[PDB]
Amino acid sequence: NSLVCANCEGEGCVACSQCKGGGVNLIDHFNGQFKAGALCWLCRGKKEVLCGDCNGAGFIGG
Ligand SMILES: [Zn+2]
Ligand SMILES: [Zn+2]
Ligand SMILES: [Zn+2]
Repeated sequence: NSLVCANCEGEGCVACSQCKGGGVNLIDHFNGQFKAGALCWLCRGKKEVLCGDCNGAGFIGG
Protein backbone atom coordinates (compact mmCIF):
# COMPACT_ATOMS: atom_id res chain seq x y z
CA ASN A 1 0.00 0.00 0.00
CA SER A 2 0.96 3.70 -0.44
CA LEU A 3 2.35 6.06 2.22
CA VAL A 4 2.62 9.81 1.89
CA CYS A 5 6.19 10.74 1.11
CA ALA A 6 8.25 11.65 4.16
CA ASN A 7 10.71 13.89 2.28
CA CYS A 8 8.14 16.26 0.60
CA GLU A 9 5.11 15.41 2.88
CA GLY A 10 2.98 14.84 -0.28
CA GLU A 11 3.96 18.08 -2.13
CA GLY A 12 5.47 16.06 -4.98
CA CYS A 13 7.45 19.18 -6.02
CA VAL A 14 9.92 20.63 -3.50
CA ALA A 15 12.00 23.80 -3.16
CA CYS A 16 15.11 23.51 -5.35
CA SER A 17 17.93 22.18 -3.12
CA GLN A 18 20.63 24.00 -5.26
CA CYS A 19 19.40 27.56 -5.11
CA LYS A 20 17.22 26.97 -2.00
CA GLY A 21 14.23 28.48 -3.71
CA GLY A 22 15.99 31.68 -4.71
CA GLY A 23 16.42 30.85 -8.47
CA VAL A 24 20.15 31.64 -8.77
CA ASN A 25 23.29 29.65 -8.01
CA LEU A 26 24.45 30.38 -4.48
CA ILE A 27 28.12 29.52 -5.05
CA ASP A 28 30.66 29.33 -7.83
CA HIS A 29 30.72 25.59 -8.33
CA PHE A 30 33.78 23.29 -8.17
CA ASN A 31 33.20 22.34 -11.82
CA GLY A 32 34.31 25.95 -12.76
CA GLN A 33 31.20 26.50 -14.91
CA PHE A 34 28.20 27.44 -12.77
CA LYS A 35 28.66 30.96 -11.36
CA ALA A 36 27.29 32.48 -8.22
CA GLY A 37 24.29 34.63 -9.04
CA ALA A 38 23.64 33.09 -12.49
CA LEU A 39 20.39 31.32 -13.27
CA CYS A 40 20.17 28.14 -11.16
CA TRP A 41 21.69 25.28 -13.07
CA LEU A 42 19.07 22.80 -11.78
CA CYS A 43 15.65 24.54 -11.75
CA ARG A 44 16.50 27.31 -14.21
CA GLY A 45 14.84 29.99 -12.07
CA LYS A 46 11.59 28.05 -11.35
CA LYS A 47 12.63 27.63 -7.71
CA GLU A 48 11.33 24.02 -7.49
CA VAL A 49 12.10 20.53 -8.70
CA LEU A 50 10.46 17.12 -8.27
CA CYS A 51 11.10 15.28 -5.06
CA GLY A 52 13.87 12.70 -5.42
CA ASP A 53 12.33 10.13 -3.11
CA CYS A 54 8.91 9.84 -4.75
CA ASN A 55 9.72 11.37 -8.19
CA GLY A 56 6.86 13.80 -7.73
CA ALA A 57 4.14 11.23 -6.87
CA GLY A 58 3.89 12.48 -3.26
CA PHE A 59 3.46 8.84 -2.06
CA ILE A 60 5.74 5.80 -1.77
CA GLY A 61 4.31 2.25 -2.40
CA GLY A 62 4.53 -0.83 -0.09
ZN1 LIG B 1 8.40 13.07 -2.11
ZN1 LIG C 1 5.72 22.74 -4.79
ZN1 LIG D 1 17.27 26.08 -8.26
